[PDB]
Amino acid sequence: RNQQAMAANLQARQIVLQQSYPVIQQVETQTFDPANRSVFDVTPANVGIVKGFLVKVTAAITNNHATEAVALTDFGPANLVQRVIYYDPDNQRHTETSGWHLHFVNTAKQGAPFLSSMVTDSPIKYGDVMNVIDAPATIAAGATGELTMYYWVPLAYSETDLTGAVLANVPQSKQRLKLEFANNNTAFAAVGANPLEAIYQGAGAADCEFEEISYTVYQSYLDQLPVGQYILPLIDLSTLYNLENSAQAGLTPNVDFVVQYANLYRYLSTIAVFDNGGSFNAGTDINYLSQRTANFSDTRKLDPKTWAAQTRRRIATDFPKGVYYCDNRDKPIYTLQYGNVGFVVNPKTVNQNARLLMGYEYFTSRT
Amino acid sequence: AALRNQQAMAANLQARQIVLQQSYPVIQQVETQTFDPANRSVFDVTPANVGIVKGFLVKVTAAITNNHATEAVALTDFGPANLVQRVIYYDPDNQRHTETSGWHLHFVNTAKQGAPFLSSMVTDSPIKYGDVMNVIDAPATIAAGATGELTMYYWVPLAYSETDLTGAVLANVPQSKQRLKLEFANNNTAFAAVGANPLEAIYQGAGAADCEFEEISYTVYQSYLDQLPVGQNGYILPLIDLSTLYNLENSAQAGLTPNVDFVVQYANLYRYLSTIAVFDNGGSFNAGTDINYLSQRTANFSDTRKLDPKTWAAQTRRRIATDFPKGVYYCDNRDKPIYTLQYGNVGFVVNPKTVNQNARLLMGYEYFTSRT
Amino acid sequence: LRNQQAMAANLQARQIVLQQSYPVIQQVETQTFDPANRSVFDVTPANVGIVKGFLVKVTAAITNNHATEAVALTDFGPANLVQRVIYYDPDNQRHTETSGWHLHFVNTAKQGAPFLSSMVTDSPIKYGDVMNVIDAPATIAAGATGELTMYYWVPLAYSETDLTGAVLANVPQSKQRLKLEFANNNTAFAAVGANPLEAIYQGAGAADCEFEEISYTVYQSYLDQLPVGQNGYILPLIDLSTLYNLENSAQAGLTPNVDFVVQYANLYRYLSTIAVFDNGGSFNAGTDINYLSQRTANFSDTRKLDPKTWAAQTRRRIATDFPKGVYYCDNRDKPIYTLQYGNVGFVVNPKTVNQNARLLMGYEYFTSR
Repeated sequence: RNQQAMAANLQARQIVLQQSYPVIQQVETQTFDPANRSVFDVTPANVGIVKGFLVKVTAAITNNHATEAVALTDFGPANLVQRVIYYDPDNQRHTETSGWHLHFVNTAKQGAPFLSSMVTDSPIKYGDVMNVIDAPATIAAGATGELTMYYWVPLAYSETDLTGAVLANVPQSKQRLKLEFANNNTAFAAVGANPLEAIYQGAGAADCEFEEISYTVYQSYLDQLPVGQYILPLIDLSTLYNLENSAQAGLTPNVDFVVQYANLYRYLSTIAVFDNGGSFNAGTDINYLSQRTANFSDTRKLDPKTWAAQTRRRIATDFPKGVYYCDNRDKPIYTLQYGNVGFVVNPKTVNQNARLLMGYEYFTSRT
Repeated sequence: AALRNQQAMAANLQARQIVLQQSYPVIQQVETQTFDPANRSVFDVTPANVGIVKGFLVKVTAAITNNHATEAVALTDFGPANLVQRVIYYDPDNQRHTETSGWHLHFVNTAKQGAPFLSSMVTDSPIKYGDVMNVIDAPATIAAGATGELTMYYWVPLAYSETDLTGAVLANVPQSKQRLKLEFANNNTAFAAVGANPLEAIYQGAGAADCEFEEISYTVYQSYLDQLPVGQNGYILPLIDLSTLYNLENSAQAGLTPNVDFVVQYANLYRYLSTIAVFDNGGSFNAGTDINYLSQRTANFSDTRKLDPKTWAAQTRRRIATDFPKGVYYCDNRDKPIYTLQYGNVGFVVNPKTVNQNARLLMGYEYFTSRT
Repeated sequence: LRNQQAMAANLQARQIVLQQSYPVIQQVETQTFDPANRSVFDVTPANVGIVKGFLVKVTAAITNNHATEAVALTDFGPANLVQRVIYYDPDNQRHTETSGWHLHFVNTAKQGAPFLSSMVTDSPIKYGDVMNVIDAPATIAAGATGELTMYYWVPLAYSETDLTGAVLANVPQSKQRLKLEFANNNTAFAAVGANPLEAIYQGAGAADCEFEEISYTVYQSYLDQLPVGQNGYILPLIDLSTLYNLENSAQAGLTPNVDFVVQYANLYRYLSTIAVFDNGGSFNAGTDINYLSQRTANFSDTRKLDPKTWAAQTRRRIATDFPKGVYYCDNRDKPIYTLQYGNVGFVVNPKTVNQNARLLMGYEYFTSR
């Protein structure tokens, strides 16, 4: 009955991918000073099957301190967008997460730092030519820096898997893409302050100001949808593919800190950021990390370097200090199919105000 | 009866499979030569007529001396990719396949590899991997009185890939030779004076007038399939594969005006897999700053990807893991080739922000087409 | 064609197993020791489900107790922390038996990039070498102590999705044996002028370098909750009865400008070949070689190429070059099988041959038990 439903969906998906034509087009641009406004509600266009949004973000920042500079934080330009929230034409919320978490998922799905330029020995002048994602390492006292950042906000899982896409052929009922940008308070961290959400940190932080930020949203969708008597993958279009994040506190030295997957959700990936009191360490404050089921079954209890080794196989490098990734794409964590599962971190040292920022990528049935 | 087609397709696929399973791949040298570009620079190579030919790997080396008393020269953006100026291939029936510039062929080699062709990636590995063998290499500058050594490789494709033989050539034994023509760089194309257009040059600088090749040398390796499988009906072969042309060609168009859409029409018949547009802004090559946007559209005013230069570059970063050189723009249509007939006329669009004198768009295309 | 049945069946059982079992990676052993006391260890894997391989983590602290002279990493560096590996399955059949450097080069070939490396990019976001997964200081100055980390994957199964070579460790009696021979104070340090092939550091202070200590941790990767069907467990019988092994050998007798041929044996389906030209302790970037090739019985070469062009094919495989004097050959799609087409040999025609020259060969292959 469902075995048949599954097959029909996949076939409709296949026909839709074969007959419709992919389009990516600008839906809105705005230039502004976050000192004036930092939250914008973009109204996507209602056209065919929407797969996602590519959001271009640029900014000019000035360090007016008399003598001190500021330097990029570990997340840097990824913190230009503080949060993103999307609602479909039914006002059903899909993704709702931080710019840094969205960016880390973009990297994970690309298999390499998102839209980066790889360095090679080629004498031909390939390289960072176009500065697609870019930000100066430091901004000296009295200097102005230019930054460029891109985020892909997904609806559909991928280019070929339309699970999570949105049918937006629904006139009168619009979608909504909420972008909440960085501002002078969030973007600059004083020495000693927590740099988690900031773009720059340093002794010149107090006198740093955005001169402006601008964004351009491009909506990617499928046009010329195939018609029989309309071919649509009904499971695909009624599943939500979402990203979300949360914070957890309560870490104690040498004790297993467990974060339950309160599932029914099919978790494709998990990111755990160990914000150790504003301190971000390269695994030295952790004994091990693991994923486990009640049955004390640790399917992957690993020391930090070996955990990182698994990630190097996924994105060809390490995520920034204190950021840990876990891929469960092929076999998504689904609790009422494996029984309560949890993500575990056993800290070796815990600073005051220590916490785990959890980011999840998952599928779930709509309505 | 459009079944005849889907029938022929299935048989072509079937045979391609059998041919790939049964035959055995060989790569062998067909010719090597060292010469002085002052004496000659155009060569016609006669490949061996054996089995099904997939392509040619062309190794080129050169020694260049900057004889200037005081000034240096530095690599242009294309650099060693300009060691071969033009490449043209003719099959045993004398039908032309690829006919393009060395730089265009190279950018396509890169596009198809998914990274700068034959480059050595840099990593944190303590083990001594790296640029050990200098496969594609050229000194960044050649000082006054110094001699630099360069190495460049080009893959001239007949077959689309190692597993897709569309475009491959049966070097039967028509007693009709194939021909691979190579027009190399020479002392008049390789060196650009300051202020001169660097497009086709290898080095540019104040010492350019006194630069010369000591020698250029090339080696052509032919890649083919041997031991072709025979059945009852005789030799089993994907006749659609073998009767299709997979070619690269380039062209030039002028007439750009600031803020006006400059449209290059795609021709009919051809199924365009990729498009490269080089904005030679009168000898100036800029990192997108002289362009408003680029697009692909249908006369039906429908742009399927009208994008600002940075967002266009972002798409390319997804394909080759980096940016192509300044002023070089890439467009991948591999999954759904541009085909005017299944879509109506289509054109590649560039709306320039600034246009210098003698501005032009150099177009490079990868496409499939029927022998008839 | 009654074999198409068996194969068709094997492939189906493979998919069911992959689809139904759940992957586990777990520590089976950890140990710290002083190479001065012992350097050979026999690890005993857990006998659970289908075993795919072992991830071996190795850390070491090396002290250069020399008065004034430093030492610098050799081309292989930390890849020589493990000198050799040998694996015996529950039926006492050996699988891999090779050098640590050969195993490491195969790990790289299979990943398609230097194994567990961190690629450098222009990203402003701080990705990079954050965790030093495989790491070793370029030099250890007189009086200093350096910390190294190395990882090796010992394969049983060919890949995550191809279980050819995997081991059913339900077979209880007879434990499996994972034997590891580590570097020690005699193999890790080469004096200037000495052959650096097996060493980790080479230099004027080598004679006074020593291991402060070495430590290792073996993680076993396997499939659990095997699917049970009508007539019992659903298993890919062809996969589980095929051996996927890496092995090394050495050959000498090279003469300038003469083809040196190393014959491939029959029965084995060789997936890859690695040839290291240890030219009397000197390792050159192709300049001591005229060409390399793979040749058939009587016919000619199917790959006679100059060293740079040979290196070009490798660049398409691992996105970079292997260290000096190390040559790779991928035959994964059409394995070399002498039964398929007469004896085949690997050929190296050397340009210059030093005293004590030799080719150190490394092979990856499939064979039935």
